[PDB]
Amino acid sequence: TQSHYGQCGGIGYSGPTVCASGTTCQVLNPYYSQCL
Ligand SMILES: *[C@@H]1O[C@H](CO)[C@@H](O)[C@H](O)[C@H]1O
Repeated sequence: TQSHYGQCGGIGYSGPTVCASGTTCQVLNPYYSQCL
C-alpha cells in the first residue's frame, strides 16, 4: 500500500498503486501520480 507522497501509479508504474486509507491517488501528470 503506497504511503503518502508516494507514486500511486502513473503510466507504466506497476508498483504500489493503492494508497494508504486516507490518502488518495492524485494523478498529477500522465506518469506522475501521488498519494495525497
Ligand atoms: C510510501 O510507501 C511506499 C511503500 O509502501 C514507498 O515505496 C514510497 O516511496 C513511500 O512514499
